[PDB]
Amino acid sequence: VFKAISNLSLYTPNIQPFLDAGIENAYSTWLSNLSETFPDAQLETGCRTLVNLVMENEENNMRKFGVCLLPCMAVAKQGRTDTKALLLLLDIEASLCRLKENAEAFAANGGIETTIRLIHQFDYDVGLLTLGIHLLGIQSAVKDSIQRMMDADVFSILVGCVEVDAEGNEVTDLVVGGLRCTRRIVRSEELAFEYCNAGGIATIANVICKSINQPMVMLEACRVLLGLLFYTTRSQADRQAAVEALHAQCQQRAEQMHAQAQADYEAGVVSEPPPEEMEVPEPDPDELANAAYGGWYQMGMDEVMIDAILQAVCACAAVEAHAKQLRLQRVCLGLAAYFASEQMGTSSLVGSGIEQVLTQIMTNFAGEGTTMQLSCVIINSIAMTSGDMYEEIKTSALLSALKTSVGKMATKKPEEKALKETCAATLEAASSGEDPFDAFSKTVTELDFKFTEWNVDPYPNGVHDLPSNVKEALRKGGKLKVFLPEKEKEEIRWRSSQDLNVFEWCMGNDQDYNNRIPIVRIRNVAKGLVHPALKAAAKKEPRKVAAKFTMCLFGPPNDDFPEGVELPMVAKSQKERDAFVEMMVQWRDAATYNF
Repeated sequence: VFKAISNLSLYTPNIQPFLDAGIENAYSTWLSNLSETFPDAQLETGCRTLVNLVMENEENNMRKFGVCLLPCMAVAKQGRTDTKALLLLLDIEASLCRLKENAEAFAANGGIETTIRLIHQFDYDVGLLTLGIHLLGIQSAVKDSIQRMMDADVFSILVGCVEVDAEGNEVTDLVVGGLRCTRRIVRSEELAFEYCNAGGIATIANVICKSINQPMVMLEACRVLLGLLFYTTRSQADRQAAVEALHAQCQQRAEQMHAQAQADYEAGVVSEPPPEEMEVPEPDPDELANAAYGGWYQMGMDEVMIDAILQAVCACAAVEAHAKQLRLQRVCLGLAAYFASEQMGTSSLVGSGIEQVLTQIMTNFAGEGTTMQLSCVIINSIAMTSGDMYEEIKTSALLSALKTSVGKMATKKPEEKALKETCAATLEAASSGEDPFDAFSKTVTELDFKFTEWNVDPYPNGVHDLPSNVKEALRKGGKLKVFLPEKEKEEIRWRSSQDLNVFEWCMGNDQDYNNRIPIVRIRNVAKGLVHPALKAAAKKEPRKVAAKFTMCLFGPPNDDFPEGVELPMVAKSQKERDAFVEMMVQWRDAATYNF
C-alpha cells in the first residue's frame, strides 16, 4: 500500500487527489497509534512515502499536512535506536517547518529540545546531524526560540560539527550549514560570548586556517567571525576614554605615594630619600588591555592566532580562482581592515602579501564602493602604524590601481559622493610627499562593519543573481566518471540547463542530456567515499579512486530509484572534485531564494 501511494504521488499532480481523499488524516492516525514494538522497517517505508507527499509542496499543502507534525514528533521522541526512520521523520519535520505556523508549533512542543537531544545521540550520522542543524536554523526566526536553544546548549552542536582539517574532504553541507546557523543565532554581544564560551573561537580560527583552498567554507567562517567581532567591539573612542581614565588612576596614585615617601623621610621614620622626580607609573597591563582592546581581546584571541588567521585570509584572497569571487574578497578585506584598524596583525598582512590583494581587488573591481572603503581603511591604518611596512605596500601597481579605482566611483547620489571623498582623501595623503603620519592624519582608521556585508543574505532575486562566471561555468558543465550501483566505471557529462533550474546530464556516449534533476531537489553533495560503489571501487583501484577524487550527488526518488537517485562519481583531480562541490553549493543556495 505505502509503495503504491509513493509511485502514484511520483507524478506531482496526483498529490491533490490524495489530499481530497484525506491522506493527511490517515497518516496522522497511523503515526499517533504506533507502538514502539511496531517494526521500524515499515515505519521507514511509510515515512519515506510521506516525505514524497510533502517534497514538491509549497504552501497550501504544508498547512493541511501540518496535522502530521506533532504525531511525527511523538515517534521521534519514542526510543528509536536506529537512524533510518529517524532521518525521514526529521526530513518531514523540516519540510513541514517551511511554513511559519508549523515551525511555531514545532517550538511550542519541545522540538528544539528533542532535536538537540537526538543530534547528540546520533551525531555519528552526518545526514541526521545535518537535518538537525537545518531544523534549528529555521528556529532562528521564531520568537523565544534563540533563548530556548541557548538553554539547551545548542552551541555544543554548532561548535563541534564544523570541524575541518588540511585534506579537503570535509562534509561540506554540514560545515556550511553549521557556520550559517551560527551566524544566524549570534545577534547580540551576550550570544557572541556564549559561542566563545562553548569553544567557538578556537573552532572558527582553525576553520579559517584550513580553508585557503575551500572558498565556500572560508566565506561563511569569516562572516561568523566578523559578526562576533561586531557585537563585542566598542568604539575606538569609548576605549580611548577608558585608557586615559586608567592612566589617571595610576598618576593620582603615584603622586600620593611619592608624597608619603617625602613626608616619611622628612619626618625621620624611613632612611631612603625620595627621588628628585617621580617615575612615570605604568598601569597593570592586563587592566590596560581590557580597557584598550576591541572584541578580539575580550573573546580571548591572541597575537599568534590573529597572525595565522590574517595569513590564511591573505592566502585565500590571492588564489587565482578566487580573484573574482567578490563576496569572498569583501569578507577577507573586512577582517584585514578590522585588525589593521585596531593595529593588530599588521606585520602578517604586509608579510602575506596584502599589497597584491589590494591591487587586484581595485583592478578587477574598479569603482566598487565596499571594497574601496575596506581597502582604504587598510591603507590608512597601515600608513599610520609603520612608515616601513607602509612603504612595502605603497607601490606603482597599487597607486595606479588606487587612482583608477577612485575615479570610477559613483557620484550621482549624495551618499555616494561622500564615500568617494573618503577614498579620495586616502589617494591624496598617499601621493603627498609629506610624512604618512601627517598625510593620513585626518582619514578614517576605524571599521564600519556594514561595508563587509557580513550579515547580508545573498541572492535576493534567486539563481539569476549568481555571479556571471558561476552561471557561465554552471552552463559550461564538465565531464566525470560515475560509478553506477551495479555497473562499471562509466563516463558522464553534466551541465546546468540554460534555465539554471535543472541539473542536466548525459551518460556514456550519449550527447542529448536526457537525465534531469531540478536543482532544488538535490538533497546533498558529499565529498569522499560515502557510497559502496566508491568504497568498492577503492579496494579495487585505490589510487585513482581515493577520497580526494570522489563524491556523490543525492537527489529525488525515481522509477529506477524508489528511495532516491544517487550518482557516485570521481574526478581526475581534487581541484576538479572541489570545484564541482563549490558550484553546487552556490547553485543550490541561490535556488532557495526563488519565486
